[PDB]
Amino acid sequence: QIVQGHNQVIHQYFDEKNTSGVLVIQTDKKINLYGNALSRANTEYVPASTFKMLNALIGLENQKTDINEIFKWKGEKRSFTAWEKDMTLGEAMKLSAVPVYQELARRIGLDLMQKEVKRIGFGNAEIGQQVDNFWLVGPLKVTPIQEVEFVSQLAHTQLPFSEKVQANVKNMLLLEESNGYKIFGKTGWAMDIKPQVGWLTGWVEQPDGKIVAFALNMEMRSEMPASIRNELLMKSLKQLNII
Repeated sequence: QIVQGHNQVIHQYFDEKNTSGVLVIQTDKKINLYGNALSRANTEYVPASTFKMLNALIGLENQKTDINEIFKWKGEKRSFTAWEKDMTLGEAMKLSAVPVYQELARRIGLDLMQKEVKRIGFGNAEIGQQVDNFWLVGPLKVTPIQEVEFVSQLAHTQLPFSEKVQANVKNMLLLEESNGYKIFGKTGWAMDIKPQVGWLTGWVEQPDGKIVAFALNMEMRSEMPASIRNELLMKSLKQLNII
């Protein structure tokens, strides 16, 4: 079942930021909901850059790229100064460097991408006709419950992809480590749709090996710092004793 967990404290975290959010937690036994807008858990949103996890799996699986490839910066202006360099798929994951993942998506091509997204059953599994932006503006949408299930399957090497491909993508997703707890995950922020949606979807590998998956999903506004997603996640995972 999917139930609200214990949390007046986490409800208050979201309220203090003056926005609506949910945090979905999946253990080997249960799915629990936390936050101040629990109906978000079963609502579809554009995945934004969380879809890089699946883009990478599909690109690597189909040998459109490899973890050693250096993607060339051809010199154009890019939203962030940090993106204006040659980099690997794994580097671009961490920077959320959309141009690299757009180049990859074009290599995959609309037809293979739609076939793979249908095979995985990700969200509504609709990609439309534009292969290089369907995750940012639609029509692809996915609920937070569906994202936490996807990322739990990746964490356990249970997606229907090569084991080595799943290991390679997991290795691109390490965000932080605290006292032997490793926190993996991928941020997203769809800034160009209304309302704006922020994500942080991932899992914790605890020191004894246990895995606890998460999907944070919240309404963003343009004044917020991008770090808000990480801040609310970390504080909540501490409150729940997951880290």
